[PDB]
Amino acid sequence: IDEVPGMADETALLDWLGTMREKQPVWQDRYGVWHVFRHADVQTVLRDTATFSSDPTRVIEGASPTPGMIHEIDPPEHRALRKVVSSAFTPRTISDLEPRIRDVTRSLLADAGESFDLVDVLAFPLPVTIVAELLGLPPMDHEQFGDWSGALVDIQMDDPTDPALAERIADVLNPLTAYLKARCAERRADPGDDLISRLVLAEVDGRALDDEEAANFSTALLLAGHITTTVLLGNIVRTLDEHPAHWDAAAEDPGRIPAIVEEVLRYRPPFPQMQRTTTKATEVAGVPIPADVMVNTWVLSANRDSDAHDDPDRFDPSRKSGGAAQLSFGHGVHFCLGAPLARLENRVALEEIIARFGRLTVDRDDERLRHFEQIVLGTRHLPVLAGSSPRQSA
Ligand code: HEM
Ligand SMILES: Clc1ccccc1C(c1ccccc1)(c1ccccc1)n1ccnc1
Ligand SMILES: Clc1ccccc1C(c1ccccc1)(c1ccccc1)n1ccnc1
Repeated sequence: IDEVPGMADETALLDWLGTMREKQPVWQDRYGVWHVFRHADVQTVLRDTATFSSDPTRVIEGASPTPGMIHEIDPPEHRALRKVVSSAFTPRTISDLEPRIRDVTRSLLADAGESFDLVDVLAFPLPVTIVAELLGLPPMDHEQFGDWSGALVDIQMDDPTDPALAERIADVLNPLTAYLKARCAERRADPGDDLISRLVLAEVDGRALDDEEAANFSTALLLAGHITTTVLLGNIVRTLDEHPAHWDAAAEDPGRIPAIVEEVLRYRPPFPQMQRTTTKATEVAGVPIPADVMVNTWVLSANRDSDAHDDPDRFDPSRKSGGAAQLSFGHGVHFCLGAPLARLENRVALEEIIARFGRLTVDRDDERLRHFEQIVLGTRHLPVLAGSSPRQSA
């Protein structure tokens, strides 16, 4: 009746979510937030944007959406802005990144010894380097860019109800946003082919982005790639380490890797929950929910729901997977804009791990392994051990 268990103890959280799907699939917590646990009900909510709005500022007095952020806005404005941003951040822009992601990955892994932190070595520097280059930032600016991004990632280790959270976020986000806004002005003066240049030049149905909107979107790209590569890649290695036969399977046929990625997403989604606000009195699975309250859709619970997935707690890459049905990227019109980049970056990273090492295991003699306590499902670091590498003279 009391409290939502924390992210850190994954077993207890998963156990609790099980009991809820079973006994209270639509639950109202002590703060008046409504949780939704079943795959079918989560889908219902995510599809009905008219009832379940993505704007959480509407019920907070003088707060308004962040300009250039598509995840806080509803149709029809949502469609119009995602059109503008996509015309810049295009499918071909992402896919063209493969050789460089591979190059950076291969270089970063070649200097890692045999015992190292997978996050410090790879999962943290790779996405920052890639986004920075995508954005067109001078190499000399990259370190500070990653410093700002890292500081924001570190904050997510902290309690979200800590009343200083908002202020701490502001002290890093402000200079980061200032920086990007100044780069947008620069590309406006002299546009090239980098993403910031495409952002300031983009226009769809007469809608163009100002430097504020362009910089905010660029900020979301940085933080999205950084946090998610850190979390998903760690989850990939942790999960494979629990089912180590797949390492050999993927070594013999690297074409098996995209399915592994999808199954790790299902099994250990970087974001276990998403939020909506009701716009009117409504119902989920016969349970009445009043107007103007927050609803939490538990992607984690839905992904483990036996009505949606056979033997839902079995790690099994052989499942049908892929595409728009990957609930870990959400569902419907807000389906992750970065899904192609996520899928690409983590596939290349896993290809390269296997290429050099054959496998990694989570280091047992090291608990630098601190789980994110809220928002994210995974760890800030992942101490690993390579049993084999090209460095062995045997
Ligand atoms: C494994 C990696 C990732 C996961 C698990 C993930 C997850 C998600 C989820 C669940 C949503 C939907 C939020 C909602 O419905 O309210 C979303 C939206 C979004 N994601 Fe990702 N994401 C990942 C990687 C990325 C990357 C690399 C980018 C870089 C652009 C990105 C950018 C975005 C953007 C801009 C939105 C808002 C889309 C919209 O509102 O139309 N994500 N993401
Ligand atoms: Cl964490 C989060 C969740 C949902 C929306 C925005 C953010 C965000 C943030 C803050 C700290 C660490 C990582 C991300 C954020 C998301 C994307 C880009 C920048 C910041 N944020 C919190 C307050 N304003 C913006
Ligand atoms: Cl970029 C970010 C940082 C920290 C937490 C969440 C996100 C973000 C998101 C927003 C709502 C629900 C789940 C995740 C996000 C926040 C603000 C703007 C864009 C994306 N995200 C990271 C990757 N894809 C989406």
